[PDB]
Amino acid sequence: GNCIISSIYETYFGHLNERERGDMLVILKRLLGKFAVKYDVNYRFIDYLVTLDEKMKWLECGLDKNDYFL
Repeated sequence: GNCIISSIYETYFGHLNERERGDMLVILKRLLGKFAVKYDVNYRFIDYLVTLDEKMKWLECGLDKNDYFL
């Protein structure tokens, strides 16, 4: 389920603002509940793809602390 969410997040949600991304996550979780595929309420793509060393390397390079830019 998290891999499905991660694929959709990577290839679909890269060009949406915060409110539309929230609505899209709401609709996608509604679809997952309708078709009964297990996913986490508290899943984070950062914890599954971004490492601490990579996060520090990007933070020192000038990246902001927002989840959006992360």
